[PDB]
Parts: sequence; C-alpha cells; structure tokens
Amino acid sequence: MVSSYFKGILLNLGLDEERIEVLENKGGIVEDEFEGMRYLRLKDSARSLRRGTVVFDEHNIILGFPHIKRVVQLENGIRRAFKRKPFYVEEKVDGYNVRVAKIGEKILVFTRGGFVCPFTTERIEDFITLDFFKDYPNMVLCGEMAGPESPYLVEGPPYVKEDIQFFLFDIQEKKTGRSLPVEERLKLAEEYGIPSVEVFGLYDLSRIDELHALIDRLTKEKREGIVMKSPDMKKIVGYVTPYANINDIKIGARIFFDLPHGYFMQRIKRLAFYLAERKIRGEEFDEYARALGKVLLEPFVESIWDISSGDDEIAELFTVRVKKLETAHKMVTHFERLRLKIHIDDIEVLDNGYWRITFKRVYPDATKEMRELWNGHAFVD
Amino acid sequence: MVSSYFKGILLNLGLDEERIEVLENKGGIVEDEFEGMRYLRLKDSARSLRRGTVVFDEHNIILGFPHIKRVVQLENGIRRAFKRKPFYVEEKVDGYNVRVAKIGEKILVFTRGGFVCPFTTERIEDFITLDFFKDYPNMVLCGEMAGPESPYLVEGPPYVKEDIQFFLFDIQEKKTGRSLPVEERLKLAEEYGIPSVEVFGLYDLSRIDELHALIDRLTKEKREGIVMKSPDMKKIVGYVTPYANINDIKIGARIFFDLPHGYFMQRIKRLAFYLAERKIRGEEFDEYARALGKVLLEPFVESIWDISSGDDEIAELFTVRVKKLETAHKMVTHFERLRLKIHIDDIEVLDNGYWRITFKRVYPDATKEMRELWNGHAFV
Ligand SMILES: [Mg+2]
Ligand SMILES: [Mg+2]
Ligand SMILES: [Mg+2]
Ligand SMILES: [Mg+2]
Repeated sequence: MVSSYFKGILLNLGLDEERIEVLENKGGIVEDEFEGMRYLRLKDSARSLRRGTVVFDEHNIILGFPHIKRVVQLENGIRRAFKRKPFYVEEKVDGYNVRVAKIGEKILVFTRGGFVCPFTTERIEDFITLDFFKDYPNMVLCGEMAGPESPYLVEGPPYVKEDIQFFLFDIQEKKTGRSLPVEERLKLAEEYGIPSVEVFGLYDLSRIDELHALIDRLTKEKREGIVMKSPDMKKIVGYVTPYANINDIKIGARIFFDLPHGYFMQRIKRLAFYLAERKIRGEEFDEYARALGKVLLEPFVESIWDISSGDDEIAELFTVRVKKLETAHKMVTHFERLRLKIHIDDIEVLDNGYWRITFKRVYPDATKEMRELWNGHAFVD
Repeated sequence: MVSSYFKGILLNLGLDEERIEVLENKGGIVEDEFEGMRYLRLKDSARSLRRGTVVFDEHNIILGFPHIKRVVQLENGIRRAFKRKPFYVEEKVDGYNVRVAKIGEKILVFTRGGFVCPFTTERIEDFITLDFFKDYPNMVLCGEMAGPESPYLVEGPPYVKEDIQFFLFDIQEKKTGRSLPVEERLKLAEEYGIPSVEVFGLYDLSRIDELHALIDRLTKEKREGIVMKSPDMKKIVGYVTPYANINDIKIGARIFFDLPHGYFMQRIKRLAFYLAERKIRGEEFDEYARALGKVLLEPFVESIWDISSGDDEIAELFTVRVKKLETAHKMVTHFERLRLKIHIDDIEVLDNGYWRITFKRVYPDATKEMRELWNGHAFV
C-alpha cells in the first residue's frame, strides 16, 4: 500500500516496523501526489508524527500542526498555564490553517489534514514573497488564510474587505516541528514582509482587566478572540469571544444535523462560563440569552421552511478568486476527495483579470434527516 | 452466573444456546432477587425479549416495554402513522414507567430496567386496588407514576398537588406482552377503579386543528403532551409540548455534563420543528427564543457560581412519602444499585403517619468537569 521508500523514512523517524504495518493496514498512512510529486500523508497520529504530517523525503518532513488547547475561564486559565509570567497575546483569526514550505523547486501549501491545497498553492505568491525560502529553505511558514472569499469558511475577520489574506502565526522547522521564539518569528516576518496576525502585546495575569477589555473590544468588532503564547512558544492557549461562539452556532444551525459531535454544546458551554466569569446579569444577560436562542432556532427554522417548500438541498454559497479558470476545476476535484459535495454555481471575470468562482456546497444527509422529520417520520430519539 | 433453570426458560422462549452464552458473558442477562424471589432480568434486549423483561418462571414472564416512537411534526406524523383512520389521544404524563403484576402471592412493581422498585411496591395499594389481579392474574398493569414527590423525577403533572399517583396507559398479557385494545382497557380501568391517563377522545387527521388547540392548551397548563394509539394498540406515536422540551432543558442545564447523548439537541430540534409547523413568528417566536436561551444558560451559570464559591457538589433534592422508615433505607440501597449517588438528607413524620423522606442526589462527575473548567483547565 505504501512503498518501502517511505517505510524506510518512517523507521528512521523512530517508528517501529510493527506500528508501520498497523498504520498501513488501518490506512493511518497513505500515499498521495501533487503535480507528480509523491508524498506520504499521516491521516492518523503516530509517535512524534502528528496527524497532518507529510513526508516527501528524508529531509522534506512537514510536521502536522498541534491541536491548540482552549480555556473557557480566562483569568484562571491564565494562572494555570502561565502563573504570573509574561506571555504574548495574538489575535485568533477565524480562517483555515496552512503550512507553507519549499519542496524541491516548488512552494507547496498544506491544509490541516496534510493535503496540498490547489487554491492556496496557486495563489500563495499573492500573499507572501518567496525570499524567505531562499534564505530559510528548511523552515515552514504557519498561518491562517482568512477573508470573505474563502474556499473553506463562510465567515472571516471584518477588516478583510475582499478576497483572502494570509496571517502568519508560527514558523516551524522541518522534521522537528520546532517553533521559533515569538520575537525571532516577528523579526523574520518584518524582515521579509510576511503578513502577521496582530500581536496586541506582552501581558501577564496582573493585567487580567486589560485582557477582559480586549476581549470586549474584539467581541464588538466581531473578531474570534486571542491566542496566548509564552515567549519560547512552549505553552500556548486560546480563548474565543462570545461573538465567535454565537456566530459559530448561527452558521451551523442552518444545517444542524450531521455536524461534529458536541459542536453546539461546546459553544453553549463557552458562553455560560464567560457569563459566569464576568458576572453578567440582568438586561445584559437577557440579551445573551435571547441571542443564543435566536441563532439556535432562526437559521434552523428557516432551513425547515426551505426543505418543506421544495426538493432543494440545504446549501452554502461561497466565492473565491483564482488566477486561471482551470484552478476552479482542480478545486472541485479536491473538494470531492475531501468528501464535500461542491460544484461551480457561478463564474465572473473581475476587472483585474481574476476569476471570481462561486461554489455551492450541498448537505444531502442533513437535508434527508430534516425532510424526513418534517414529513412525519417517527423515531425513538 | 445464571442457572440452567433460567437458561432452559430462555431456550424455550426461542433463544439459542450461543446467544444465551454471549448474553451471560456480556451481562445482558443477570439474576436478581426480591424478598426471596429469584428472577432473570434482561439488561439488554434479545430477539422477542426486550430490555426490562423479567423471568421468574415459565409462566411469570413480564415483557419489557417497547420504546415509544415520537413525531416532531404533528400533522405529517399523524398522516404517516394513521393516514385518515381514527386514533385515541391520551395525555402523555411526565413520570416514570412501571409494570404491576401478581407473581405468586405477591404484587411486584417493576421499573423500565426490570428492577423491582422497593418504593412503588411498598405503596402500590395506595394507588390501586388488587381486585383486578384476583380476576386477571395473567395480566400486567402498565402505567406512569407521576407527582411532585417522586423518587426518580424532579418534575411532574401540575394537577397532582402532593405525593405521587399511578396513571394506567396499557394492560399487557404475560409472556406475549400483547396489549389489550383501548376500549377494553378503559372498560377494565373503570370496572376496577384503576386510575387512568386522561383520554381526550377519538381524533383523526381531519381534526388536526383541534389537536393543535389541544397542544396549545396542554403547553399553557405545563403538561407534557399526547400519545396517539390506534384502537387495536398496534400503532402508537407520541408528541411532546414545547413546554416539556423547554422544562426538560431547564432541569438538565443545572448538570449539563455527563447527560445522555443529544439530550439538549433533541429538545432544541423538537422546538424548531414546532415553530416551523405552526408558522410562529414575530413576538411569539421571540418569546420562545428567549425562553430557550434562558433555560440553557441560567441554570448552567448558577451551578458554575455554586461550584466556584464552595467545595459542594451539584445536587438535586427530592422528597417521597413512605409508610415505614426501613423503606427509605431500602431505597438508598436500590439507588446505589442504579449507580445513583443518593443519601437521606432530611426526614419528617407527617400528620397522617407517613414519613416524608428528603433524598439528595449528587453528581460528582459533572461537578468535577464543571469545576475543572472554572479553574482554568485547558482542553482541545
Ligand atoms: Mg479556527
Ligand atoms: Mg467562528
Ligand atoms: Mg417520560
Ligand atoms: Mg419532562
């Protein structure tokens, strides 16, 4: 299933032949290819190789990105993670994760799962310069692709008025995955003009009230929240605004069914702990309770009306800008590999020569469950 | 270990020796005993033997109750289930399920899981007369125990002002589990004075607007909803009020963690389909949106404040009335068998000689998760 060439590299990475066989049989490791370049993708985690790790050769190993842990109680979350020591506070940008690296003569962009994204790879030079990889060919640029025209999200930061942007939040070494310290990363980002997430500054537990005021500002500005990082990047914790949790529910409630397990429950929990920590009461509490009920029910009810009055499926419409028409068809093929039911709904050439592609994603399973329930199907749950 | 005696009975009931072996090893069948009477309880379902079935001998087989299917869209649910044929509409009473049968010379009361309830068995003669079992010893009375003083619930019907009551909703035959037709069941209930669920009457799809008006009344009266049954009892479907769905969320939100999967999503789903079917909009919709947000967050936030300001566990307090003090201690032992962390919090003798027992149930797992999150524990 996977070649002895790749298996040899895994053994060098300290992975035992027995586990290598188990991963091969279970499909935890799979061979893939982009523009003729063969690589191994880790669908599942294995020892020092996190999920999303990709292996092109002995040197070109791009470690998967670590899962960032979140706190729901900010003050006590800071104390447990950092005590009273300083930490950097960066904006948590609502987009999708990418790792950018130079493999051979090519600049490849990998999504969380380890797939080469045809959209972001085609357009990476619109967001960053390749000078960095001339001097640091063994380093991986880690950032968030976010904007109103995204292939993977229907929301984004408010200050991005069109298209999509790259926001660097880490620089990691190949093979080791070692993250550069924050100061060194920011120095490199400035030196090479790599766009960065906003760094609000250096904080500590003693400034918790300023951090609460920051969260309140970000909430009013419709931004997702913050990621707190020790200067050596060894301790990282995220915290999301009530807006992020509420808007997340609103977007998901249009589909409701067949979403990741606990999707809505997790956001309700984060709202409750925010209301408790900040001791929100009275009318301000009622606004949050009304807002929560609205985003849970209104999009859900509207979709029920949609599936009741016609045979159309629940859908999301989103647009991206590509340089070449052929890239849009590459994206459709890629969406299918990701098991996403997406087709091209509309096309228009922009005044700058770019193609604005409007994709339509449908949700047949959620549509089927919703329509069955509307038509009186009886269930024990 | 289950005896060859019970294995033999299961064998005649059509279970293969292999399946019996898997059930014994996995624990799907387990031996139990009440006041010296040994029986087999089906912790898991097996072919024609549903979960909660109990087997005392070849004849005294009390079949587990079928899971009742619900509809979330009333009009289309009726059409799919009954088309335009008539069906009885009974009140769905919010309590706990019991099966009452005569085994030997004893009247035993079994809960859904197949346990003999020491509480309900002690007081069964307070709720029903035993004349029925003199004439129909092979029949099983199926009903709901509901009231403000319940061992298993903290909510109940509004018209029960104290203690607890039995509400008959089925009469089933031993071994076969066959349900008597609705008319025959109601005739027996009147004949023997067995208290019954309220039967609102015979309806059909053409009277959907009257049924909607019924739901609106039941909701305003804080009642759970309806169960629709074909006259031959072969087709049964339940439909729950928006009040019941909202109040269920309110009760669960105090604990939030470690509850049955989808508990809150199912109730939100039922609310949304009610708002869609009834075309509710404007202020009426906003009232429901506000109520949903309130019952999700207010009890949750209040419990967070509880676990933040002290080392106490999330708890529920509930009361029952028993005849003898020893029954309260039997209930504690039974509660532990059910893996429920309950102890006696308060006792008081009532003017009628009954003991009012106040039980306290704590939720250590939910308390630990809630407090950890409050104290800044970080998770993916
Ligand atoms: Mg994100
Ligand atoms: Mg979001
Ligand atoms: Mg019930
Ligand atoms: Mg209830």
